[PDB]
Amino acid sequence: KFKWGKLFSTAKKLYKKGKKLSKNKNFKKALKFGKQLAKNL
Repeated sequence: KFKWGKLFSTAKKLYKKGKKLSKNKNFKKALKFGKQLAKNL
């Protein structure tokens, strides 16, 4: 008797959004950012 669809929808949305927004040009920035950050060592 719980609204599982709420959590499922929310999570699913964030995931789909993140991916779609990731495959975009944002990937470049995200990549460089992480890379450089790890380069510091």
